Amino acid sequence: MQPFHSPEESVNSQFYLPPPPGNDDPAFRYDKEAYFKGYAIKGSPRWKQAAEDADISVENIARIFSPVVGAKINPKDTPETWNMLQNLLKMGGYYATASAKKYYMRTRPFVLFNHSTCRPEDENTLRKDGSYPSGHDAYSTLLALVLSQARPERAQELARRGWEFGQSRVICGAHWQSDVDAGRYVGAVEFARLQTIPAFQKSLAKVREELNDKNNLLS
Amino acid sequence: MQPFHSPEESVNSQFYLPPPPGNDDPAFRYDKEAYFKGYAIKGSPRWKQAAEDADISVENIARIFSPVVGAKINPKDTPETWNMLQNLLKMGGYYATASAKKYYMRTRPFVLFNHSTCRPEDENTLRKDGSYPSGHDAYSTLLALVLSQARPERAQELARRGWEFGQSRVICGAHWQSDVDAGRYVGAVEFARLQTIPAFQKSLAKVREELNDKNNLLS
Repeated sequence: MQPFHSPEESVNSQFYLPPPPGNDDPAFRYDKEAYFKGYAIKGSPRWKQAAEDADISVENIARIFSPVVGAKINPKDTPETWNMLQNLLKMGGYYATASAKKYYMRTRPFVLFNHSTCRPEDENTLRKDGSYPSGHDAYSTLLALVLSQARPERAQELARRGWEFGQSRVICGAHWQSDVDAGRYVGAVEFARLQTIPAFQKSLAKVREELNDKNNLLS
Repeated sequence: MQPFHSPEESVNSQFYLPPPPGNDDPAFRYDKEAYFKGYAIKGSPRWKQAAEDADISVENIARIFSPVVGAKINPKDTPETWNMLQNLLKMGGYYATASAKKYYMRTRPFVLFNHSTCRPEDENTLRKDGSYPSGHDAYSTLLALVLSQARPERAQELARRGWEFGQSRVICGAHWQSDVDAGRYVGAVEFARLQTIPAFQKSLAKVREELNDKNNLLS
């Protein structure tokens, strides 16, 4: 599997995004209220939901989205969809966010307040990485849009799932609300950039075939 | 020109959007703070810029986006681009937001605080219409993405301009910050849905020609 494009062929997120809020901004006051709101329900089911949502491995991504698109997603039955899930992680999670991330190097909520997140295993990786904008949310957003393109029949369920991911990220404590909001817009910009890349069109054509194949449909 | 699709073929926004922030919500406290901050600069340059962004007439939209996409947009030199701008106002401004707007009928900020907006000539219409999600922002986002598909080398400028429109809407006082965020996402969801419609693809192919035509280029 070969990347749809290079880091330099992402749209420069540092150019189009506004800077992140300072501790004096009303948007930061919202950021921290939303953080403590999420932290207040530690241990609960919704919190456990958020730990499940928070894993960005392709296996987890597949298990979450499969019931949503209404088709099997696994390396055997849907090999191209499986590659597409991973290709879009690199494109949307890393390439699309990278220059704004590195520019601002925004400090994560859990580090600032000395708490643990809903997913302690990932914490040390996340410390080294600028919060803003959220690459996780750029990724889950791009994913929802591509899958909506391949399976328009399930667009409304895909868009709902795409929104809910953001609520999970805020609850898990590794992103601020404002990271999530900027991440969503980044995911749409990358989605638009992918439409003009022939390799992406070629792979989407096969994904559409896999997910609409009667043999792959659920239930 | 004829509509890319029917009202039924937009994704049901009532299904995938959350309810708007209510009386006690932190997001709502943020909505008010961002409203106050915007009215407090009544009369400034920024307020005059916002007044100009607020006009969604095709003539004004074309004037704004022209320098940004780097080509002339007018009925004579770019007839399909002209139709495309009108089609997307219907698709994105109206069809894509309709079920959520009707369902919630959210009161606008200027009404809740007994004020004027930055564009009083439009206040009569806007009064009739629910705030959430923002159709003006769904539209201006859809437009920015679609033009990015046509001239991908101007994608960073178009992405920036698309963000700035949102900031103008919050300042003008006809929409809450949370309407604007929800409208951006709606515009992306409609953008994905349009990718699946042949009439849109045919029309985009002509737009791409018009806008990269040497006779129409511009700086």
